[PDB]
Amino acid sequence: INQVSTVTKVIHHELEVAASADDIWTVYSWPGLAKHLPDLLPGAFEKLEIIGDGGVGTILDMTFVPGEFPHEYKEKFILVDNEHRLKKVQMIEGGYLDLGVTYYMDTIHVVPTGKDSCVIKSSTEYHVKPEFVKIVEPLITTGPLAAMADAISKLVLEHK
Repeated sequence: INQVSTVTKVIHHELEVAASADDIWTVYSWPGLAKHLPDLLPGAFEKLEIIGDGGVGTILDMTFVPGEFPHEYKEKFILVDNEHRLKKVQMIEGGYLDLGVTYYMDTIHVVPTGKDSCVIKSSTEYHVKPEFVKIVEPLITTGPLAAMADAISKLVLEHK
């Protein structure tokens, strides 16, 4: 058996942030982040189960409150690269994998732009069977990338 042909899609999001790349990367790579995601994204989760210490290889099983699609998926931290401030997170079970998608990968790259500024360059690459393209296209957006970037940016910048 050969696995079916697929089409590749890549979507991109950028956020300019008035803090250093080191400051922003500190949050994206904090091993404690996974377990504190419900603080970071209030009311988003029905359930969150973490297997691992928060570093590379950690698996997160995320269940969302009703009215969200997806309702549940597992993700894994594939890369947490300190030298390039590059994080990769793969959807490994559930979510869009139950809607004709065979590969789904989020990449976040925190790029310095000046002494106290950076840009958070977030992207999603997915591979989708051709008859599911029109069905998944409106569902897979930069929304979740933006939500994370916005929440991290605000955590670093704001002063309660």
